[PDB]
Amino acid sequence: ACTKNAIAQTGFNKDKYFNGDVWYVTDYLDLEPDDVPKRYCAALAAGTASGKLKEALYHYDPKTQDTFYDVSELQVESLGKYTANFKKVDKNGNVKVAVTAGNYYTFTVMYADDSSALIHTCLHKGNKDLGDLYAVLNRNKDAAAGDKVKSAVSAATLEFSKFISTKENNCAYDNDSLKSLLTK
Ligand code: HEM
Repeated sequence: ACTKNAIAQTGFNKDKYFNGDVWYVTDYLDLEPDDVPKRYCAALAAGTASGKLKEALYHYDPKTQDTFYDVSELQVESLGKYTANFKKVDKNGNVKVAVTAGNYYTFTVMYADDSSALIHTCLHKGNKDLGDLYAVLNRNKDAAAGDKVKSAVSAATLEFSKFISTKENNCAYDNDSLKSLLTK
């Protein structure tokens, strides 16, 4: 279950965040920790496509090789806080699992600048029981978390020492697919 009402960044700049580019997850914290593996790869693109607010997601378990992409149109709850109904797709946007009620995530941008961000998500998927997931993002897939984003982790009353890094997993990403999936 999720337990946090994440607070969006004061003065969040939506056009800068949703600029069509890619964000890589460098570090994550799930508050139900046995909900996700301890070794993982994830990234997203975020942008407006023909007037519609979109994200494209990529997940990869580097041990099992389990791989999936998703596309969503985000709905606005408030600035920096969204509800996203997702469809599982191949890398080319062909639908594998259609949008369905009950398959959605919330998405809150707690901090962002041009290069780094801190987000919260709460996934809802069928009858699964899932927890709060925080992720540190960077534009550069190899970037160590800087003091701006680490300060934001502290300001969220979290300990960055708790976060698990994705950097030692040899993660390789198809940026081209993420960007193109925004239109799908
Ligand atoms: C960047 C933020 C993230 C978002 C918005 C997000 C969103 C999602 C969505 C929508 C699904 C369902 C996909 C589908 O069934 O079509 C999913 C599944 C999953 N995510 Fe993420 N995720 C994110 C980051 C992560 C990270 C960093 C991890 C590892 C900690 C993770 C682990 C998982 C796992 C293991 C599943 C499979 C769940 C299941 O079906 O039981 N996610 N995520």
